[PDB]
Amino acid sequence: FPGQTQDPLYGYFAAVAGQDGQIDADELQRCLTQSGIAGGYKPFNLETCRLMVSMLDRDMSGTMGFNEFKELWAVLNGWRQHFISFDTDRSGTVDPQELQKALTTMGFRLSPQAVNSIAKRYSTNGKITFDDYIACCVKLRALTDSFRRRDTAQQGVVNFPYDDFIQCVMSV
Amino acid sequence: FPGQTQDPLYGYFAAVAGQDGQIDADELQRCLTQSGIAGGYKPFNLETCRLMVSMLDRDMSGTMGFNEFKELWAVLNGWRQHFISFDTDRSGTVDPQELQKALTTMGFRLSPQAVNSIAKRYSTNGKITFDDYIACCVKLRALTDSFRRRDTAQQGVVNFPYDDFIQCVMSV
Ligand SMILES: [Mg+2]
Ligand SMILES: [Mg+2]
Ligand SMILES: [Mg+2]
Ligand SMILES: [Mg+2]
Ligand SMILES: [Mg+2]
Ligand SMILES: [Mg+2]
Ligand SMILES: [Mg+2]
Repeated sequence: FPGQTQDPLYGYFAAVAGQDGQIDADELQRCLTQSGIAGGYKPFNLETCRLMVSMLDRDMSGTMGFNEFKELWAVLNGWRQHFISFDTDRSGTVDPQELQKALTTMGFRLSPQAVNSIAKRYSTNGKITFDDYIACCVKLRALTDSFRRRDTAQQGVVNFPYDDFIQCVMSV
Repeated sequence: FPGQTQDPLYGYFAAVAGQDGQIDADELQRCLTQSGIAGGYKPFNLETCRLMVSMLDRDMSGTMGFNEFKELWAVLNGWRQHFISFDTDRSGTVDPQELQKALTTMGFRLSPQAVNSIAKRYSTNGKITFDDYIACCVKLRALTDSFRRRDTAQQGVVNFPYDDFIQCVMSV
């Protein structure tokens, strides 16, 4: 009984959720905007929301419930902290070098080539929005889990048949 | 030089290109819309255009020049025609079984399982839109190029170190 309280995140979710207690990507975009997790920056774009839904969609419903929303909140905060470290000018954007450190402090060791190829895919006039940073974190997590589960020899090299490579990457 | 003419695509490009002769995804979105490549279908959204830029970004600039735009136009025409052979009444969508026959007619060599996962990734109410079909085609061709390049022995298997895998899959 004692030590219970109203979850402060519940309100944002109930404002957008259907009577079934579920939200889809569009509904997720709205309540994330409301939640202030993107701060003063722009809303997450709809591809970023699709990625976030897919990340937590364990019943393959195309939707999430409130418990998953709270899980998502925890994940997004972890990643946001690394971002606001190196968002030294409060831009809501990081440059490629800043990005490299954020991902580094998260424990990704990526080469300058891997970072540059991430930056160029999501740059907007040479800088990466918080929105695109989050999309990138979601994809990195999924593709890294895909790589790791196939590393039989445990030397950081995976033997990828073509068909498996395609399904694996196209599924994200 | 006889047979020289003004290239009819140059105008669409020159209207949005910077003085450097380059376009980013936003600009490409605009000039593909003007160009009429969609026919009666809806315009491509930004994310599909980012994929397009990435498919032809041989110098990792995050932009495209006019010659690459010219290539892109040819490629899209070919894909649009296959799409239309399965969307006779121009609804703007195609279903999963038709997507499979499209990809095989296209030259993509994919297991029924792989095609299934691709159809599920791009379904919305059991239907694949035109924008999502093109996004799929772009992504398949880019990832298949990256794979082919690492498989000059043509064994259909590539040994991918983690950093190269990431560089490669995050760029598209
Ligand atoms: Mg679900
Ligand atoms: Mg900054
Ligand atoms: Mg002419
Ligand atoms: Mg721009
Ligand atoms: Mg035209
Ligand atoms: Mg380029
Ligand atoms: Mg039909």
